[PDB]
Amino acid sequence: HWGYGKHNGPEHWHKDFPIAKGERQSPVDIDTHTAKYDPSLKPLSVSYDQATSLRILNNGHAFNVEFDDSQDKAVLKGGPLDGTYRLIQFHFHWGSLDGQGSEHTVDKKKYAAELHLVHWNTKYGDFGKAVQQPDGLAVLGIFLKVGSAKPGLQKVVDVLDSIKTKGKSADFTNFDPRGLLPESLDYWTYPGSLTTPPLLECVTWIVLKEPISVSSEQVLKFRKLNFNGEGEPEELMVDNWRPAQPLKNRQIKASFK
Ligand SMILES: O=C(O)Cc1cccc([N+](=O)[O-])c1
Ligand code: NI
Ligand code: NI
Repeated sequence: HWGYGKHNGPEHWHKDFPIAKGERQSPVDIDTHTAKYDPSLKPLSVSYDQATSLRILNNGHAFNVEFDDSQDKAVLKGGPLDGTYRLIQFHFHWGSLDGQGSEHTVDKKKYAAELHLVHWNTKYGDFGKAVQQPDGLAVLGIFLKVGSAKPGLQKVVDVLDSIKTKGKSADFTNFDPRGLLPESLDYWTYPGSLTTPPLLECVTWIVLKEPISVSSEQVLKFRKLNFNGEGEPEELMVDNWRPAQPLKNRQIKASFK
């Protein structure tokens, strides 16, 4: 019964999941000076025109916006990837304060939040099988800084009062995730893991260099969510980020000079 506290947070997870101390754990600090520009990188293709959002769920640690992943409707390809990766869900990690919240860091800088668009490799047939493979997932990570509002985020923010507590869901159709992307698709990439239990080492991370801007008010609404279930003491859903882990024997590659 894991979480983000003193008693059950990141620093305890290894007792249940020894892979927490593995060779390709996420997130990491991105040392921009040491990331090497890679000309082998094929261009990134984000094809979200046919996306079909279905539902938004408070899963007790975050909220997930879920997609129909039963066809190639929203796919990621190119970049460092071989083959086609289908969007299953997106979620965020965020802080109690604007000065922290991201999982990845950039030259030790923490952003207020980080958006994760999770895709699985269609060669494995479904998500569950894909997470058992070293190349099973591709996660597109986007930093959030506080400034101007992100118009394309407001629909997500406004429904959060309907899923305040763990296990609540709401219909969430017709949401266009294109409205959450920055202008540039320049990126860093490296091999890593999921950042909650079970910490599986199945992710090709693709972290965009350009953050999106959200308003103070938008992020405040994230912080009104609850980790707890209804009828349990209230514990605000904040600081649901794992800190940076050792890079070990990995290289971070840059798609840009
Ligand atoms: O890495 C995370 O944010 C945690 C996590 C946990 C379970 C599934 C996830 N997913 O990527 O579908 C992500
Ligand atoms: Ni548990
Ligand atoms: Ni995540």
